[PDB]
Amino acid sequence: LPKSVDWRKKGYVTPVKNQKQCGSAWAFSATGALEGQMFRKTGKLVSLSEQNLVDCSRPQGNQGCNGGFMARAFQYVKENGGLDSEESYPYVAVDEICKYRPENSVAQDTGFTVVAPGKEKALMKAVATVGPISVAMDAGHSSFQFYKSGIYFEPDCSSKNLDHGVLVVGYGFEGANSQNSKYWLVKNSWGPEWGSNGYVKIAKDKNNHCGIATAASYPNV
Ligand SMILES: [Cl-]
Ligand SMILES: [Cl-]
Ligand SMILES: [Cl-]
Ligand SMILES: [Cl-]
Ligand code: NA
Repeated sequence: LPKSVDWRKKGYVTPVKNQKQCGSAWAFSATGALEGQMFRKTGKLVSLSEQNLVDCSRPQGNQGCNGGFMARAFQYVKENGGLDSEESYPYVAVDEICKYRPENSVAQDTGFTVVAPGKEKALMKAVATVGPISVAMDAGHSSFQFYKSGIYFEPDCSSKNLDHGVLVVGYGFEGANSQNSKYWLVKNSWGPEWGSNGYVKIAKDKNNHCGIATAASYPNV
């Protein structure tokens, strides 16, 4: 596999978004993975609608602003036949009436692929060969809230009890040796002001730190 990957440098990733006071990170993680796969298929980068997922995917087991899961969002897009653009179905950060319009759909998927749980090497292969990957993580720490630079490593992090969905856009390493001081490049949904332009470097191959490889998946387009 490549020594490093960064799908932002290839046009696969939209500018950083902000979920605000709504527990919809699972929806931003799912739209980020679908934006990359639609870009790989068509060559067009189009921002997708988190609000469409928040308002319409309760039957699949999501709970809008009270939480949800990326696989359930990809299941909804498959059963639904489509997903509207961010432009046509804007984000308001509260649970609202489902206003899905097929004529405004700009994306589709046939289901999703799961990365084997807990396998950082399996996540590395998916990121190198597919594009950005949806992942769950333990983000419940002040050290994450105030992250700004460096490789994030928190002793209090759990690899099994997770509470936040994010998007792995690549991986890399510090220095000249590609085999040490490794990190995952992660896009968050707390706005560009959070973290480093809305991103964080999370320690890689340090025993599945913060659970990044515990529940990873991507849509099949
Ligand atoms: Cl459940
Ligand atoms: Cl999931
Ligand atoms: Cl840094
Ligand atoms: Cl940057
Ligand atoms: Na920084």
